[PDB]
Formats: sequence, structure tokens, C-alpha cells
Amino acid sequence: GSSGSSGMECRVCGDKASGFHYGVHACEGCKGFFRRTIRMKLEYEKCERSCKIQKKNRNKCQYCRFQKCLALGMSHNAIRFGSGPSSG
Ligand SMILES: [Zn+2]
Ligand SMILES: [Zn+2]
Repeated sequence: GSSGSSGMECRVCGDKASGFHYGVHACEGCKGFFRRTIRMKLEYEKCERSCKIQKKNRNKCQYCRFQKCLALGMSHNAIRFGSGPSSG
């Protein structure tokens, strides 16, 4: 098909977006990564190369990926909302 598209598309990678997520319309894939990096509080080394998160190559760079999310304006102080009761 590879035909045109009439709707919303991810802002991180580009692939069709699932909907409004953290202010930015991200897809299931990207979204997952972001949240994960938060809930897990994982860190990454500064990637000077400043790779470019694209659909064809999404799982290319980690740092850049997480960065792009922040640049777009991904709300980090939102993850904490309606969650299962876990050992506090
Ligand atoms: Zn995406
Ligand atoms: Zn990179």
C-alpha cells in the first residue's frame, strides 16, 4: 500500500501515533521506551553524534531517543497517575 495517510503520526519516530501521550502524540513503541526510562530511572551517556530517531531505524540510539522525547516536551511529572498499589 505505502499510500498517503490522513491522521496523527508519532512525533518521536514518526510511525502512526496511538494518541495523546505526555502532551506529545507518541506511538506505542516510543511511549513504552520513555515511560520505562522514567519508572526505571535509567540513565544514558551523552551522545554527541546527536543521532536522528527515525521509523526505519528506531532502536538505533538510546540516549538520543530519550532526549528527543524531552525536547518535544514530554511531561515526566505525569507518570505518577492512577497506578496499582505496590509495596511502598
Ligand atoms: Zn514513535
Ligand atoms: Zn545518539
